Amino acid sequence: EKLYLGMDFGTSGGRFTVIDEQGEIKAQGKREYPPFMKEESMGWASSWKATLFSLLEDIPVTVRSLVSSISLDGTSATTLILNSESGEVLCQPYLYNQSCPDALPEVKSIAPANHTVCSGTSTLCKLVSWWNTEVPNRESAVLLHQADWLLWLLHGRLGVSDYNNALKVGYDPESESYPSWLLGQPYSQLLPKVQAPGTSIGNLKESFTRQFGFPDDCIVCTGTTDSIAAFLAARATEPGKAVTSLGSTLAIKLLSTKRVDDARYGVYSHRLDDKWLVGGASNTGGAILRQLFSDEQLERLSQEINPMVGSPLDYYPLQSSGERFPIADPNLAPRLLPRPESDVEFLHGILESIARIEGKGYKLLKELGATEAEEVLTAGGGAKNDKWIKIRQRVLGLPVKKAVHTEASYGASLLALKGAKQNS
Ligand SMILES: Nc1ncnc2c1ncn2[C@@H]1O[C@H](COP(=O)(O)OP(=O)(O)NP(=O)(O)O)[C@@H](O)[C@H]1O
Repeated sequence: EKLYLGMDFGTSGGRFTVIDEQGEIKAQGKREYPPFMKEESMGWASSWKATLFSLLEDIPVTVRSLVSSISLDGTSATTLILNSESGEVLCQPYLYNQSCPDALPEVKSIAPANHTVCSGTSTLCKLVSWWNTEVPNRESAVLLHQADWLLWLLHGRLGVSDYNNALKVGYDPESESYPSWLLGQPYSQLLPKVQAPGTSIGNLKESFTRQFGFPDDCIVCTGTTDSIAAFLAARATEPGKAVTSLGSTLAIKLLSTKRVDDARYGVYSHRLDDKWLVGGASNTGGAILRQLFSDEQLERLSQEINPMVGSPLDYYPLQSSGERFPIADPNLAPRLLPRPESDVEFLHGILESIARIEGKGYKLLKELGATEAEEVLTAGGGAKNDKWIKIRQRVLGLPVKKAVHTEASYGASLLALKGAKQNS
């Protein structure tokens, strides 16, 4: 009977999924963000709010009447500052890909060497940058991540985040605390309390139950980031399970009983339940494929490939020089020579070489300490190529298949479900 709502506030719009406890989808939908008024100090936040309301209205009323728990994801390190008394957003949000280099020396001066916050786009650089603009009454401010803020609109309890959203401000999900090097600074007073992803915060506000017809006992749960929600959608929860995203770039995520963080390779871990999601990304993948072939050409040429035959071609397919993972070399050259006369042989070589890079990535994660990969699920455009799936199964020497779900909003609905089950 009960249903579970997940929303995904991504880079360009919002999406929602409603599931039952078995993971069957009962409603889903998407909305692009609307414009905001030039003079609106909330900026994009006013648009996100509008989208939230739109998405809620888009859920069928009968479905809304059964929704028992809500969670949502947002973009990583998208940062808002609010007044703690009035709820007022004090400036336009610092977007995920927005950088604050002015604050980076200060951050490097306080953080452990090569900490994940030591990047201009980190939540902590944004916090320090805002702090240092010396807004009157800055000590009465609070920081919220995008996901946190949208959830707070729903439950009305100011200042709660999750293990995943808070990583880029310096939160340590292993000790479940902010570290002393961060707590030692005065802007730490702005930091939100932090819970596990998908845990209950409070009941949905009466304004929403009355306006939209949600049941009175509907709860609102902490969320996560869009990247992690997308991983969660694959419904893989055991150590050794992995998801490869064959998108414009190649990204891999491996579930592990051991935490792995390594600056050389840009490898970073998030907490997931009682485990660690270990991630890395290569510049190889779909972008270079697209540079060489249309989607239709990839289709047709792929049907001429025998995926059980190994290509002799050793490529490192890149559009331009440079790699961080699984090779740390800013000057790593593309290698697409020799190029055979046959476009089928060329493509086979490219797909097989990208599979080698994938394999090398999983090997590197293992050697850095992660639980060894046991099964690889596939997301992204590349997942629709079954020939490539077979090639990758052979080259990786592991079972490979399609992830059944890949939408972040689906993963968020799983967090809503988790929160509800834990709550009862
Ligand atoms: N049949 C195919 N085989 C292999 N690659 C393909 C095929 N069709 C499309 N692609 C690639 O899929 C890529 C798009 O993947 P997609 O995953 O939608 O991109 P993205 O921008 O990274 N978004 P995301 O889904 O989050 O990874 C393009 O670069 C295409 O080259």
